[PDB]
Amino acid sequence: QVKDSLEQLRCHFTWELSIDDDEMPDLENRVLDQIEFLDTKYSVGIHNLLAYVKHLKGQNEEALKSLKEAENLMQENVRSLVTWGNFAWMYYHMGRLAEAQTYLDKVENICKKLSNPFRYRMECPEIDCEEGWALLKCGGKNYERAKACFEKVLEVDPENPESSAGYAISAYRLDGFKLATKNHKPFSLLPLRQAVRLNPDNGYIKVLLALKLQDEGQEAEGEKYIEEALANMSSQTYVFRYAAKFYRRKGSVDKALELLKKALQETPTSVLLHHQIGLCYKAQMIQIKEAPRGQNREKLDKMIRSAIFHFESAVEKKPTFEVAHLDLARMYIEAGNHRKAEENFQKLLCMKPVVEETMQDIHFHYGRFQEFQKKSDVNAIIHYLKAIKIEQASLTRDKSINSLKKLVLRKLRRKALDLESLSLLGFVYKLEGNMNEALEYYERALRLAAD
Amino acid sequence: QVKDSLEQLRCHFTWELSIDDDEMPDLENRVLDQIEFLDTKYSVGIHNLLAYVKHLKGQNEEALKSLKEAENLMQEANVRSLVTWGNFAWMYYHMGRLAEAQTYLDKVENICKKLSNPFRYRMECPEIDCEEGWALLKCGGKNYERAKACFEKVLEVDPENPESSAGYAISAYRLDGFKLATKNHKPFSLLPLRQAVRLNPDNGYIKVLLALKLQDEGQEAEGEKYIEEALANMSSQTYVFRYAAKFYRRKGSVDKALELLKKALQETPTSVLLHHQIGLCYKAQMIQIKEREKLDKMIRSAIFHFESAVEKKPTFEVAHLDLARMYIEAGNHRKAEENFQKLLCMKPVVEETMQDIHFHYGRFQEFQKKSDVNAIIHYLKAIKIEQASLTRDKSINSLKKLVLRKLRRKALDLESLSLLGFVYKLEGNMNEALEYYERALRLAAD
RNA sequence: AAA
RNA sequence: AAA
Repeated sequence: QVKDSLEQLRCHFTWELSIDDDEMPDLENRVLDQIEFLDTKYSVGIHNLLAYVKHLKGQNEEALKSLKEAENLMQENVRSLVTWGNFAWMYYHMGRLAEAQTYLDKVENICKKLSNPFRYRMECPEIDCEEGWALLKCGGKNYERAKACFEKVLEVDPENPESSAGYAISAYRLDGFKLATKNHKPFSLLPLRQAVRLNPDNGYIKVLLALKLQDEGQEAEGEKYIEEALANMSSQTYVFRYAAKFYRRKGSVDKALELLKKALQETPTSVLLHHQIGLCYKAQMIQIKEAPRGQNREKLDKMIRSAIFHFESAVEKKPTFEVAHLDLARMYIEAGNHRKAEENFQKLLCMKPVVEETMQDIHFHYGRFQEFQKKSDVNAIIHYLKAIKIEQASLTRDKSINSLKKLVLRKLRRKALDLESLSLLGFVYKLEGNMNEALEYYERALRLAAD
Repeated sequence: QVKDSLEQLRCHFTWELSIDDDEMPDLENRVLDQIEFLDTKYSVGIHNLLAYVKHLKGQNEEALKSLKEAENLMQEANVRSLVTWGNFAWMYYHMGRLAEAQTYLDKVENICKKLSNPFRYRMECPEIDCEEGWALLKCGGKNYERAKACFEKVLEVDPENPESSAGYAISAYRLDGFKLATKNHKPFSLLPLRQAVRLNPDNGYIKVLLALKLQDEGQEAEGEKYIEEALANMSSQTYVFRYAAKFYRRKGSVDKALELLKKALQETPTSVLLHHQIGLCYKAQMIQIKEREKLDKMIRSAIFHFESAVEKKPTFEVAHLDLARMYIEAGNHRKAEENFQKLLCMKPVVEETMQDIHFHYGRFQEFQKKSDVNAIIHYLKAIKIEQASLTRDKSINSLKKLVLRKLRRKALDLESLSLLGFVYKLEGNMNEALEYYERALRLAAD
């Protein structure tokens, strides 16, 4: 009966935060990193999230210490209702019901005073934002909801700085999910400009705008914001993360490594940094290949070794880091370690990424591996088709269609009356939009089928 | 040397008239019918054609009689004489009387030179262009495109010429009849028919054609006005009865149409067009009864008249088809098969007709012979003639029905899957067409 | 956080 | 000249 009341409270226990079991350690580390290095006006939500994590670990006593710390720092506000809601849920799981009802009454009293329509569900913009920040911290499966929280606020107060920031970040990350789909549009460009305007001293938002400007070819304008963000000390380690990405994609790879190595001293468990660092060594590996033996060779194997070390570290800390697992498997091919590349690809082939489009790249690169390392056109076709089976138009999907086409044409030159090759070729022409030639080949193949 | 000059004369011997052997008896009759009952200003052409027909029969002496009869009524000077003189030249050449052939050659040369004609023997004038058009228009449908060209050639210099306006309108009307069942068929012969009536106000033959064409285009009321005008006047009676009867039959007044056909048959009993029209009347009354002694009686009468038409003109394709379809009504599946196989060996001048042959034979195989396989064979053969039409759309539907029936008994039949995909392709559903092709190609994995 |  |  008390449970029916607790379920109405707005807090981490009722926000249906999707948290995979394999992501708990990395989540905890990312929460702790944020407590130390992220500069924000309010730090109530982050400590409340830490408490919820502790609870999920079975350390309920430790959660109360993070809730009580969240309340002490609050002294230095309606957002307290989030803390009181977690208090109520905690005491409930611990059998201390009497104390739980006290915090239910605290929430009810405030709800009573603010003429709130609900007995326990406080309807205000601050708590909408707290829900948004929690979702935006617990993995990509929650970003659509997170954007909705912030968007809900901007429908009544379009210049609310906090929601404008959460909305911009969510939109930017969702754009990142679709960065390789055809006709993808920068929905997050204007929201980011608006967020920077309403948070002029926020560097975290400035670097995201820079990267989005770089995405749209306006690289020069983006670097202006990079320099502005690096100026203020606000959340500098996070500015180092995204500043490195900008400089790497700009071509100044050496500048990025320096920033990442600095950032790694502060957040040594950041899988994002480990991945970025690996991408840097991968970038330097392509630079030398342009011009290997001697000290030139010792450099590649050293960098390949480092890229593997950091990619291997990222997936160790976060086993759900799919694209890092993919970069790892691809790097083992650069090292000639087909044994380990096969091992990781088999891991990737059993995954179901949140961004399902990523599965195209998994099948595509494994297809190339089959085509070039294993010289097995049969298995290359299987995985080029599986990549194509995810209809969402993209760059990798076009590459899968072309690789399928070229490789199928090779079969027909050795055997022009191969039924399977004719039908696959007709299938290719269907994907290319030329329906007349597709019907032609399907019909030609269906004649050979009549035997 | 003499032959080279004869090949330059404009007459039936150099007009490349396509006359199938089996069409000679009917042509000879239709020519005699025309001489007797068609009222035209100049009857020189039809007698010259009659002469040419007799020459082809091996009766050269009888041909000269028709050329000399053609020269008389003309006098009752005309440039059309060159057609007769040209035929005379050709006749005497075949009969070894070369010296006489040269006499007529000189007569043609003498006229060509006096009229400042560019050629020595080929007279360029609209009168002979019309004569060529009339000859082509009388020797079957394979010549109609050339016929229209002759009259069109004259209308390019004299758009108000009444004679060429009539020939062009009749050729266009018949040519529109060839494409009457094709999709998006346009009535290109309507306005030429109105103009032909304007320039030939006392010509009922053209009036009834304008009526029938109005009936085709939903203007049946306006058409019946011209039908009554043609019947009032008694010019070309028996011919006005033919097309008036068709007009009333397609309206629903069958008894009125039978009255006119039985009158016209007394005058031109050998006309295959009448016997066919009579059969269509009995077929119409048959359908009326359906919606016993009379039914079996008329079926016997319709078969008798269709049988009479094909007997007199073996190349009368659609009459042969109405015959085969009528034997089915009579429960004589043996004669139907016999006549359908005759049709299956034909090659109609109007190739589109072969869709109806295969389509109706497909139905015969589906419903009477209880063989869907042959029905599919012939529905496909009707479809293979890509010209869009009513029958082709019905062949696609009939094929679709059968393939769907087969799939109910066996959903994993490769052939049925591939055919249904072929069907959806003809219907314009490329997406559903590719779907069933891919489904079939999977079963073809082994 | 690859692309 | 069926349609």
